[PDB]
Amino acid sequence: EDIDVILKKSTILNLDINNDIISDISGFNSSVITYPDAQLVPGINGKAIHLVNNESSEVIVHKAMDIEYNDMFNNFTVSFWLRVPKVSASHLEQYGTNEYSIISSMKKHSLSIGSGWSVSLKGNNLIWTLKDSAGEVRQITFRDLPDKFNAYLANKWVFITITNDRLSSANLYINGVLMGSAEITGLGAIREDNNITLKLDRCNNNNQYVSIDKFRIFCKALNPKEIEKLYTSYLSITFLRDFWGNPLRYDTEYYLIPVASSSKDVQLKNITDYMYLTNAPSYTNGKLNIYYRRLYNGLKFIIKRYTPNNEIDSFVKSGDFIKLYVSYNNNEHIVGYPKDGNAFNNLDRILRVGYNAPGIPLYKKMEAVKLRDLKTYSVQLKLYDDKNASLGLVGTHNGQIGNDPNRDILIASNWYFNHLKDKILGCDWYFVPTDEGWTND
Ligand SMILES: N[C@@H](Cc1ccc(O)cc1)C(=O)N[C@@H](CCC(=O)O)C(=O)N[C@@H](Cc1c[nH]c2ccccc12)C(=O)O
Repeated sequence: EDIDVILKKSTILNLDINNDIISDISGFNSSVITYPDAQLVPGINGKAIHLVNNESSEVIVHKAMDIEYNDMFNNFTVSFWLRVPKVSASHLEQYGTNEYSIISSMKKHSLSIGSGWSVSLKGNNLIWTLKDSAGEVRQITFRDLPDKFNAYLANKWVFITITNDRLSSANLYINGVLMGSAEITGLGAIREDNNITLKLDRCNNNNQYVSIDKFRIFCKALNPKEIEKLYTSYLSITFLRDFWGNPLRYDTEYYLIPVASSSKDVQLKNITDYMYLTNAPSYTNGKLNIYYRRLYNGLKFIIKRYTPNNEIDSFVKSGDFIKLYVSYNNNEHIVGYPKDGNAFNNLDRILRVGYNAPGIPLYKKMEAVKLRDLKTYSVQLKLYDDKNASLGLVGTHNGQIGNDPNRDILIASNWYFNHLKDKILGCDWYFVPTDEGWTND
């Protein structure tokens, strides 16, 4: 049949946030109970659930009568976006073996045996657990990547999907890709609690927290294709996103990192002058098998709205016109290109920060857009002159300026418009805001 129709018809539970209220929009009307300390924060598409480590921070879904998907060997899929802060070297050492659940249908410490299923975390491992009425259990243990810059449990919003085929295996997907599997054949009937609990259970780290979004459940095992579509259907483009996957915002400091070479930071030659790439330093921990380029080094940029267009939205929308500034010494300096400004072969125009030569027009009208790579939280910036003609997308060009050493200098070029289909490009940028979910060790 039709994939979109299948995804829709197979849904028996779909949590959505509207008017700051959490509820089931699947159509089955399951009751949703939000506790006092269950917080709401920016999400992949609207707001998301944020859970802290105390008993007041939880969300309970009491299943409607008709919603029975874990019947006698009935296939089912659970999906939701997830965001877990990067685990510090210390905490990894201190709480590494502490496995705690965050989502579960298992009623614990009571009359029934270990009920249905659970999603738990243990160090840098994501775990899916299935337990039947007899107490038999099956598990999928996913070990995150060593390089936290590209890891799935390192402060970025990632899409999780776990499919369960009672005649074969349980499969764990992340951003639409298979990351783990486990045969579940031989398992008997699952008799879970009529309650689906979103809460940190048995977590020894008082500072631990997580964010969960679009929690959904299907009454069938979605296939790769259906999962791919589900995943991408959430990638709306109304708003642009920062490095963590949250809505891009105005009047906010962001470090820029070129997607094409995530190893570089941005530096400024001098006020009124040009910008260029630098080698960011890395953190490495052999015994913990964890490493990553450090963040928060290099220039700090701020996005300001070009003009107020009836309504002031704190979020930057794709297509919004803006003015880019860099914060240097408690002062904000406009980024742009002055008329007749030095440029590589008259095509790659070298950007200037705080250029102020009297009598010389300085072009600064930029447009923040999302022109490619919808799965990555990157952004493109387009520069225009006073005649609203395109001076090109922002990127870099290797060369020299006077006696300075060879560098990858920040430029604006229209040349990128003829390669918008490449895997990697050069005009793609990550906007990185300081975040408590990531601190360099
Ligand atoms: N309008 C002309 C001439 C001009 C006079 C004075 C002034 O303050 C700026 C310009 C012009 O465009 N001159 C510029 C070209 C544009 C530009 O460089 O951004 C020019 O010739 N600049 C010199 C000086 C310069 C530029 N980038 C530098 C980086 C390090 C050190 C010196 C730099 C140039 O290099 O071309």
